[PDB]
This record gives sequence, structure tokens and C-alpha cells, in this order.
Amino acid sequence: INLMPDEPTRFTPVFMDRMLEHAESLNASDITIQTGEPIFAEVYGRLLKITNRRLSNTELGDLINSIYGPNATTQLLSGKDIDTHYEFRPNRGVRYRYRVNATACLVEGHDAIQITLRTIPTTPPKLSTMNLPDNIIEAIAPQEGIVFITGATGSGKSTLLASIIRELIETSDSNRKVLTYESPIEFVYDEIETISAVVSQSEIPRHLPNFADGVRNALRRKPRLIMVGECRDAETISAALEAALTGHPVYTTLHTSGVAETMRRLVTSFSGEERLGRTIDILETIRLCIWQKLVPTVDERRVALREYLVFDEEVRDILLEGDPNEVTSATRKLVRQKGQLMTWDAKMKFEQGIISERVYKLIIAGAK
Amino acid sequence: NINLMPDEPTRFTPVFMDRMLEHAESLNASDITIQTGEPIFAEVYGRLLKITNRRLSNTELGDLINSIYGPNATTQLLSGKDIDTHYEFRPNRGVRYRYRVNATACLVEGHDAIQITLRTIPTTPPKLSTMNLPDNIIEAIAPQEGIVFITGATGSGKSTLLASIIRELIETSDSNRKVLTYESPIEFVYDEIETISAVVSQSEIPRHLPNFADGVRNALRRKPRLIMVGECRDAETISAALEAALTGHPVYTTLHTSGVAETMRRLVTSFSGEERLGRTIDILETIRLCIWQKLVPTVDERRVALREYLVFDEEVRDILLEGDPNEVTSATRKLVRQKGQLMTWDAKMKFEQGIISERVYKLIIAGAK
Amino acid sequence: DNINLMPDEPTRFTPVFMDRMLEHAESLNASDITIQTGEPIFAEVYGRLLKITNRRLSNTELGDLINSIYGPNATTQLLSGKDIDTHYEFRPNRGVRYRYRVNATACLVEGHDAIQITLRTIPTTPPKLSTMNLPDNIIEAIAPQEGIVFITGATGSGKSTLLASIIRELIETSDSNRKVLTYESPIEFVYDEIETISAVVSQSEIPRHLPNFADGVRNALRRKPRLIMVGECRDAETISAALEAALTGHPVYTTLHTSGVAETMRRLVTSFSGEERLGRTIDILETIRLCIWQKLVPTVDERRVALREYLVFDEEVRDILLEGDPNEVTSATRKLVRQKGQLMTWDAKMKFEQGIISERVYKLIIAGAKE
Repeated sequence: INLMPDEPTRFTPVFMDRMLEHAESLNASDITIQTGEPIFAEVYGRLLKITNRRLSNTELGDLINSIYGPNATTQLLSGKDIDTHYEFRPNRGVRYRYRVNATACLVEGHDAIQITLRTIPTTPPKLSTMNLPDNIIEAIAPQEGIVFITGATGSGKSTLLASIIRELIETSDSNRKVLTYESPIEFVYDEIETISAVVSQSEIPRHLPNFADGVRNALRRKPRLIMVGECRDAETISAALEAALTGHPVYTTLHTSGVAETMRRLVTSFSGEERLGRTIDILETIRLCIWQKLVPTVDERRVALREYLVFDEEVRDILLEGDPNEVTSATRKLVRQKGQLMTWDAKMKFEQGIISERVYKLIIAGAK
Repeated sequence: NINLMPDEPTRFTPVFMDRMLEHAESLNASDITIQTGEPIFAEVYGRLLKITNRRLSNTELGDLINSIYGPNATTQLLSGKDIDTHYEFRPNRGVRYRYRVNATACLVEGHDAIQITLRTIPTTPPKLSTMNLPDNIIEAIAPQEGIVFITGATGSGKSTLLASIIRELIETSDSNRKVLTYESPIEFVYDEIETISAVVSQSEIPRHLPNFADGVRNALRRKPRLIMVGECRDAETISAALEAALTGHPVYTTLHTSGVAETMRRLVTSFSGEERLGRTIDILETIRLCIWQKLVPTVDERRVALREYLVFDEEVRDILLEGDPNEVTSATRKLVRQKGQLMTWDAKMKFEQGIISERVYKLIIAGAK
Repeated sequence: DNINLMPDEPTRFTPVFMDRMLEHAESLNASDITIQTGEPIFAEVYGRLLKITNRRLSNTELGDLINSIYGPNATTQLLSGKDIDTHYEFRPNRGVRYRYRVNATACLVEGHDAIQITLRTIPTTPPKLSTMNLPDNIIEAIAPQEGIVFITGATGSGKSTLLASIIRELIETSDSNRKVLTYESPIEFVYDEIETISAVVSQSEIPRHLPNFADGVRNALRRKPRLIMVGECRDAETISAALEAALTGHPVYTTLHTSGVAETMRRLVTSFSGEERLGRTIDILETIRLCIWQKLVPTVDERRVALREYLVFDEEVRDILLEGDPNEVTSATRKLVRQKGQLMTWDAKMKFEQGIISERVYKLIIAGAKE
């Protein structure tokens, strides 16, 4: 609990950096700025006011425009949302990073803006911390094809991918041009400074219209690794399929829960006439699928369960030579024989005592 | 790990970029990547090497791109747009260097920034003798009719290969060949080759004719002796080319499938059940030759071409036509084993000859199974 | 020396000198003449390709030629990324007349956009029907009072020709009071030479004269034809237009890219969305009169021969098809080809015993169709 050392009479972007310094000195996870209200910081679950002035819609608009460009205000007034990234160096020391989100709300009967900065770590966690089977590590760096991390949002998939990239990039003799396309650019790799790799990070609302546009653009840049934050629609899926067929590792995430179910989503994304071709493409290209789920622990902290299949040459052949109409079933069997089920990982964790009995039984019930 | 340019400026200016480029070519770079907050990189033989020790500034890069494209280029990047263009320049020698350039906006250290990428554009088809090709391929490379597939990953030099084939069929006297090629982006041209009795028409598919398939269908209207289709991805183009071959025209195409048997599987599966059997017979009858090509590092730190090929003799084709169509893939495997040449076999031969590294050999063996 | 130079080669090539050069090429018995930017004019005589000029033509010359053949805006059309197909006739000093299919396509020469034109010689007159070697069934079925006749098959199966022959038969005979309207896109066959009494033939080219094949048919409905020729019916639009024309009571003749009578049926029925498609299907069944799928297969003589699988849609066939379940029309049709029609395989067999096709080829046909 503190107050800002030198609050300005009016808040200008220059002062926002100082305010952020103050918040970090307090160890704030999050900083919330709203028009009708003082600046708030959340330290350790408690919300504290870090300024004794209520800001103004003009001030907030200025802040957001500085952070995300001249048209940010107009974008908010159009009825859109802003997600971006903000970073600063206080004085040639360490650097401060943030995921920033501006949204329109209604304050005192008038349109206004609310901007939220969430502290994001500087470097992706190492892969060893992720606690991954050896199978996955062997499957994690294919020459070509698609790697999918699936699960409901807040499963920490972005973190995982970020980590893989770090691993793939940091090592010597990894001559990899990496191109990522991210809605919000969660992670940066400037600190890692690998010997023979480059990472170019393009933010989708700011730098390039679309995720699909992004990938198709990557095809023109001769990357060795392509990161697409999400592939929700069939355009992005098709772009990524071309990139993979072209011969480039593609890494993406999906909202689907379950490797077989994931397959079903991929195949159905396309109309009937396209769907057979599209399916052959997908089966050919896929290399690895992981569905991650964050579940509460006995310690009241979160743990990652994971159901994965590695799509070996053998698996891929099985799927391609078989009747396509039932890929979904086939994959379901294959995860059982060559992969790892969500229920199985849940049981392992339960025997380890990491998860509660009730949670385990829940997972078993859902998987049924 | 890092081969530096000779005369590195304090701040990088378009004049120097030209100098920087010649150097990269001297190193035999395919691609040059310039990014803010990073040194200039060149890809030589799949390895990335830094061409300078100095990290370029955003302003420098903006200047470069403005020079290559236009004054408004930086703004356009600020727009949230992508730049694709080309850059040519005339060295000391005068014979020009040219590149496909692409500038895209990214975020570097919290600030908007630019990345430019320059990709070398080959011009002149190799000679076929330089390709190092078995004789049984050379005998089979000029069928009267049917389809010749060069398959492999992008950047395996299949474009170069078929360019070389075309050169060979064009430059020989008494080769009365009207050649029509349809390619995504035209890379190889045949104006420099002198011909006595051949014509080559090159149509670019985004610019000149909407589809590859359209392109082929157009070729039929042009009545040439040889048809080149850059890629044959979907069942449309495959069907077009099947009609072209059934009519009586050599068709040459590429696929991204890895393996003769696998390529077969892709071709056959392209088609739904009711069309599927007919289409399959068509394919089997029309096929004349399949080469899957793979570029693999050598002892002297360069690259070499391994090839797994089958020549589809009349006998082979009969074998395939007699059999169960669902067993077409397997039968094809057997046929590459008996009458063709496997990727693994080529890898072994190269290893015994000392061209490929032991490690590399092992790696190759791993993949095929 | 594989060069046969043009008698009076101009300093720059202009359309008239194109006519003269064409004369020269005919004198050499050239099948095809290809003109390209940055290249001399070539003519193909039999196997051989021979340059007819020492000068390589400039892009502007070519553009002028094509504009002369196909309208001021031909160049711009090429630059759009489109492809030009048309037809070019010219009359020597002789009363005789020269006809070609012309095709112009855009290509890249020396790094610049350029043009390639190709003229392929066309005969003056459709073959006779008797030359076509058609069963008597088909000849009886070839001139219905109303309904649709489909000639289907892959490109290069000579369906266009066969159509031209039918039309020639129907216009040549006396007391055949037929106004014939064709919508051919590239017009390949002309009927000027036949010039018979009691028939008129109006041939409209689809790129040049009328936007679309469907537009073309709908236009024919306004002209009181007795016979309508549509080059192709890919669209549901064109199919619907032709269905209206047939329902009104006009013979319609078209081609399809599909292989097999049953398959052709499948395509026709599937063209239409679900709410429309049952009605659509009744219409189709009622209207159809004849389906011929044609395939050109090599002969022992190293020429080609035409195999045909046809069904004639008699009143009774049509009844069978209408009375049964709409959704399985394709299968019922499949059986009806077997029972009342003629299969590709059977024709292949008859040809083989006759010794027209080789064992291998016939063997192949059995393999594909049998499926």
C-alpha cells in the first residue's frame, strides 16, 4: 500500500512510465486505469489506489494513443477492443514488459476508456520446467508439419509454445529464422540472444491484418519456424496447411478439447467438396497434438494435465490409408495405443498425490 | 559461425547495402535478412551467418526499404501492411543481381520496427550433365506422352531440375517442341538459350492466367509439344494434366509429397469414390516417371541431391493396373525396391563414396523406415 | 536448313502481312502457326517446326495483330490476366477461304509482359454423320422435336465435331425447316459452305457477341429457333436456361465434361440446391432425350477411334425414372444404361474383335469402366 512519489498535475505518457516504476516497486501484478477513477494497482490480491487524482477521458485517450498509435481512440469508439504490448527501460537497467488491453466502457453517461496493464515475464520458461515426457521433446522439432497445442483459454498454451521456441532458438547450430504472429505478443526473445537465430514477432491487429495474412506473409520470408497464435477459422487453417506442405514447421493453438476432437474440428472446418482433399492435407501435415488442461492441486495451486499424440510416419500412414470418413475414431484409438490419454495423466497425478481424488473422478467423468 | 563484410559502415546506407549484397553473393547466400536491433544475416547452404557485427537501427532499415520501394514504404509498414517488391542492381561487373524483397513490420524491444528479406532469383537453367543423373532417368526424361513428377520439399531444386530438362529438350536440334510453362512466380527463363526449332512460352499464374489448371486447359488450346505446370496440388490441376496427357502431351509437374509411393497415394486419393477408380486407371496409364529429390549436407559443408526414382515402364504400369487399387501404395513400394531406386540406397551409396557424413547417413536412415 | 522464309517479309508486321504469311504457311501445309514476342513466326508442318521469318516480332506488333483479330480491347484483356479464344477467316486473291481457331495468351518475355498468338487450321465443313460410325439407334434419337441431347466426355474427345455433324445433317436435308442458333465461344465449325435451302444457322461467340452461355440460350428463346446449340453447360444457370428452352419445346444440344451417362445425370441433378432440386429433377427427367459419352482411344493404325456409351431416353425410360425415388436417380439411370443402353465396355469389346483397338487399351477400358 503506497502512493505515487511525484504525481503530476495532469497525467502524460512520460509520467505513465514513472507510475509504472512505482507500481513495480510495490510488486503489482496488474495496473488498472479508468477515466472516472484513480490509477489502481493489484499487489498480492489487494487493490490499492496509487494516485490521488481521478483521471479524464482526454488523458486516457492520450495514454492509449501513445501506447498503441494515433487511431486507438477512434478504434475504441468504433466498438472494438485493443490488445497490445508495452515495454520500457527505466534507465538502461532492466526492462519492464506488459500486456495492455484497452476497452470501451460507459462512465457518467458518456463513452470512456479503461486500460489494463498485466505484468508479463521477460523470458519464456525453459522447457525442462514444463515437465514434459521425452516423447514430446523428441516430437517437438519437426522439419515440416504442424504442431497443435489445444485447450480452453487459460491452459497456458502460449507459455508452452513460447518455451519451445526458446529451446529451439537458444541452442547452437539451430539455423532458424522464426516468425511469430500474435494477437498480443505475450513473450519476447531479445534476451535469449541465441548465436544463429532470428525471431521476428508481428502483432496481428497492429502489424498485419489477419493471422492467415500473417502466415501467407511468412511463406514469402523463407522462415524455418512459423508461430501462429491461433487458428480459429478455415482461412487460417488453410494458410497453415499450405505453409506446412510447403515444408515449414507451423505451431498453433486451438480451443478444442481432445486430440481426436481436435482432428474433428480440423476436418469439419471445410465444406463437403473440399473436405476430402483438405483431410488428406491435414493428415499428411500434422506432426503432434497436445491438449493441455490446468486443474487445481491439493496445495490449492494449478497443475497441467496433458493428453498428446505424436503423429509418427506410422500413425500418419494408418490414418491416410484408412477410410477418411472416420478419422476421428481412428485417432481416438491411436492415442490409446501410441499416445497418452487425459484420463491416464490424471490418474498418474492422483497416484502422485498432486491432484485431489474429487478432481480425478471429475476428469474421468468428463472424458467418458 | 560469422563471416563479416569487408568494409562495414558506421551507419548503413543504400550505397553500402549494394556492397553488402555482393559480399553475400560471394558467400553463395540464397537469402539475406535485415532486421532492426539485429545484424544482417545471410543463409549460406542452410546455415545462418551474421554478415556484420553491428545491430542495425530502425532508421537505417527504414532508409533501406524506402530506397528499395518508395518514400512511402515506411509509412505503409506503419499502416500495418506488407511490402513485396524486387530489387535489381548492376555490380562493378555490370551483370546485374536481383532479389525478391519483402518488408514486414514487427515489434522489436517494444517499438515498431521493420524486417526486410531478400531472396535470390535464379535465371539460367543448369546443364543436365551437371545434374549428376543416372542414365535410366535420362532415357526416361523425354516421353512422347504422359506425366513426369519431380517431388520433394520446397527448396529441393526441383524447379532447377525441370528447368534443366526443358533446356535439354529445347537446345537439341531436331527437337520440334512448342513448350508452354505455367509457374507461380517465374524464376527460370530460356531467352538466353539459343534454339533452332523450339519455342518457349512462360505464363505466370497470378499475373497471366488465374489457375494452374486453367493454364493447362489453355495449353490444350495452344497445341504444344510440352507442358510445364509448376505445381499440381489439388484434384482440379491433376485432372487437367490427366486430360492433357491422355490427349498425347508430355506433362511435367512437381509435388510436395516425399516418396514415390507416397506421391502415388496422394494422386490416387485426390478423387472421390465414384470418380476414383476410373481416375486411378487414368493416372496409372499416364504416369511415366517419378523422382523424389532431397538436398542433404555434404562433407565439404555444401549440399548434394539424393534421389529416389521409379521409371514407369509399360511392364511396371501393367503390374500396377492388375492389382488391388487400395494396395497401390504398397505395390509401388515393392516396385521402387525391385525396378527403381530407394532414397536409403542412394544415401548408402553416397556414404560409401564419402560424399555424405556418417551422422547424416544415419539421420536419413531414421526417416524412411 | 530447317528454314522456309516468307516471300515478302515486311520491315514491321501488320495484319495484311499476317494474311500473306498465312498464305505462305498453307502453301507449306502447316497445321499450326505460332507468333510470339521476341521470337520469329513458327509454322508446324507435320512433326516439324520451321521458322517462317528471320525477324523476331515486337510486343507492339503482336498486340496489333491480336487487336485486329479480336477487337481493340484484346490487349487490355490479356493484360487483365485473361485468355483469348476466337476464330479468324481470310480470303486470298483466290475465291477460296481460310479459317483458323486463334488463341492469344499472355506470357513473360525478357522480363516484360508479352503476347503469344497461335492459329490452328480449321476445316471448312463438318464431317458427314455417316463418317461418324454411329449406331442406328442414335441416328433415330438425334433429332427430337424437343428436349436436351448431351454429348459428354473429356476435352479432346471430339464432341464439338460430332455436334457439328448432327447440325450439318439436320440443316442439309431438304424439308428440314430449321432455324439453328449456336452459342459456341470459340467458333470452330461454320456452315456457310453447305448453304442449303430451308435452314438458317446463326453462330454467336460467347466472349465476343454475348456475355454468357445462359444469356445466350435465354436470347435464343426470343428468336424462335428450331434448334439451339450451347457449347457447354457448366453452371446451374446455363442448365436452368436450357431446361426452360426445352420445356418451351425446343431441341437443345450441349456438352458436358463428365464421363459416363450415370455420372452426367449425377452432375445435372446435383447442380441445384435442395428446395429447388426436386422440381429441377422432374424437369430434367422430363426434358432429357439422349446422352452420349464419347472417348477417343488409340488404334492399331496409330490413329484414334471413338468409343461411345449412350442411353436414349425413350418415353418409357423417362417414365421409369420419374416414377421412382428422386434421390437415387443416378443408380436407376445406371441400370437403365445396362438394360436399354450401351456401355463403354461393350463398345470397347466390339471394337477389339473388329481389331480396331489393341488388347492392352481395350483391357484398360474394361478396368476403368468395370469399376
